[PDB]
Amino acid sequence: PPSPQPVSHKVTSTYTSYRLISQDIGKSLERVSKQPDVARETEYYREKIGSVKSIDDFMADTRLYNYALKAHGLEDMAYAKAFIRKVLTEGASDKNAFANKLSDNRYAELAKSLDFAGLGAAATATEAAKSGVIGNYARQTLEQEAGDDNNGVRLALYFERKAPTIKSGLDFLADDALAQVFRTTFNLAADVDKQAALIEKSINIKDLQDPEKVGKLLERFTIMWEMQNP
Repeated sequence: PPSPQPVSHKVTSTYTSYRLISQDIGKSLERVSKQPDVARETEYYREKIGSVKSIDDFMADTRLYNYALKAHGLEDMAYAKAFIRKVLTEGASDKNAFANKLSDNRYAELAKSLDFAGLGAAATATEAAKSGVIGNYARQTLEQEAGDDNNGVRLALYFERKAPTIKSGLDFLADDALAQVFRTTFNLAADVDKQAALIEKSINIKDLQDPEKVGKLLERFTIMWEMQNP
């Protein structure tokens, strides 16, 4: 019974597309960063974030708040203001922190990027808080921009991105998009608790740290998908 959480409210062709982006990632992310919307918002965030010294200061700014979440993909749970605050309030360093007892590990993510809980007024003065977030909002936009077209692709890039972060079968099922890129690559509906075990023996969780083996893995995925989904 893992503490509940605000659920979303507000032919080879796939491998092809993926590869296209993944390759010249620099030009993609760079082109995106130029999009009028990403630009304007990215600007405001780069100039205001360093001024936030407290969770209050943070919550009190909708613009920055919406930015931080969209970048952590929790853009549809933004309405859970009371939830986002608690997650931040307890931080994500302590094993017992509220966010660490959740199942969707993307809350801990946010709390790691904005550690007012562990850093205090210093939290806003790190790479993870400014450069870090600014960069994910970019990847985020770029990904959902592709997903609008080929969801399989979106999953592709998202996995290539959140690849290393995984170190346990648990870390895997810990993200709908990540588990999805597995339940498909091994064609599967599985809702049991020890699926993780099945994964750790059905694959070496220690190898997914290799920016090489990772690709070949997706290789099977991007094509496994182009079939299960035309």
